[PDB]
Amino acid sequence: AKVERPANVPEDRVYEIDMYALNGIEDGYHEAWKKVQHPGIPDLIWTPFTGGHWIATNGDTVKEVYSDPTRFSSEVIFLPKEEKYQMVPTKMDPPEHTPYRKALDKGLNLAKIRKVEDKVREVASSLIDSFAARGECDFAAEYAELFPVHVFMALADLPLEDIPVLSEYARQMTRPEPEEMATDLEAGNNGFYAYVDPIIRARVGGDGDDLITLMVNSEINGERIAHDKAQGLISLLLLGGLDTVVNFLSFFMIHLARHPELVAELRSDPLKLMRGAEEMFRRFPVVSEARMVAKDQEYKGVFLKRGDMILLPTALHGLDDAANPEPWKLDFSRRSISHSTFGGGPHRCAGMHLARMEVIVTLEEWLKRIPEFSFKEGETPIYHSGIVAAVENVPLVWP
Ligand code: HEM
Repeated sequence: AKVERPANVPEDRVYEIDMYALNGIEDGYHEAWKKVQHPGIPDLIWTPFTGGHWIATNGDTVKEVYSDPTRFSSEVIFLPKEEKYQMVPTKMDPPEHTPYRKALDKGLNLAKIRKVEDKVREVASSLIDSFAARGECDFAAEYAELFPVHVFMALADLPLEDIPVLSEYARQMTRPEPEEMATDLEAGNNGFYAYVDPIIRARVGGDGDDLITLMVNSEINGERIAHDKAQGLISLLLLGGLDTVVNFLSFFMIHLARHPELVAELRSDPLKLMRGAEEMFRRFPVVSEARMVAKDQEYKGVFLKRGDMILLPTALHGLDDAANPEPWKLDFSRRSISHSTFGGGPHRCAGMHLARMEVIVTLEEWLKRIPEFSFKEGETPIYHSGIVAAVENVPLVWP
């Protein structure tokens, strides 16, 4: 399914790139995006796949497209253009976006995340305890996939024995399953809604500092937030911290499994581990959402029309050597860490302080128990591209 070239796309900007099926994806997600970003590639290219859209191809363009809601709107953020779930406020621009973002920040700000450290550490040390003694696990299935849900429960103050039902709804909400995932999506979305509904009402007026009470008792323009807007926000809190983290955790663990020497460095320098979370985010970005050109305008040599879509592969910032010299090296002494792994502008990831915390703590709790490890011989991870980079089959071994 290719669309005809529109009149505002010159011939020399056309590249045949399927964001869901990248040339070479089986050698890795980052490798495959980077093979797109050949030397001399124009800042903005265009593809007939996935509805036809432009793609920002370097750090400079990704940053700029991410950070000007006047020129590039969150009205449509997914490709292909199709959208029934608002997921507010991820599709609002300022000023609409702003009070919803303020509710989100009440649960996710840096000072708040500090106090949640011990619970996150308790999750990580628990998960790892399950298999430390074995000398083997599939990191993807036995840690990565389990960790974010477990963190949500602690953060939303939810009974741990509801993990099976929430995991099911998350599976349906994040990776739905022709051409009716409509039904699959709705099972996830509606089920989660029914699940949280009474906790929302019992937590109004409440004094807990969990995410649900925090969201439900928030104000939007002088009034307390609509019941359902609060449902939307809480659901967003669940999703946002799921798919990004599941996959991001596996990507760096794969890397560390294949770099025992880098493992020794971290293991020996606690503070260097702790201070190099940024470097990890630069090196393993996972998201490529989109912005909608908000109004006709000239940009990067071309004429964009209101309604055009620009894909923002965050991998093309972190791995851009115009931004970070020697971008393939995971360098914990890297002085200047330029990336858009969390996006930019007003929608810049609300979970970034949590994310940094989860990744550091995972890594500390990992090396306390498993100082040395490698990837199981004769195995290879399986990758997918799309909105969020996917990896599985991360069997790891240790003495
Ligand atoms: C590896 C970790 C993560 C990465 C790489 C990541 C990436 C991103 C990016 C790129 C965006 C911007 C989407 C856009 O508008 O284009 C975003 C938004 C968001 N993320 Fe994260 N994220 C991560 C972890 C988390 C976590 C742990 C949470 C916790 C709930 C979270 C919650 C959110 C929320 C609520 C938004 C919407 C913010 C807004 O639209 O104002 N994320 N994330």
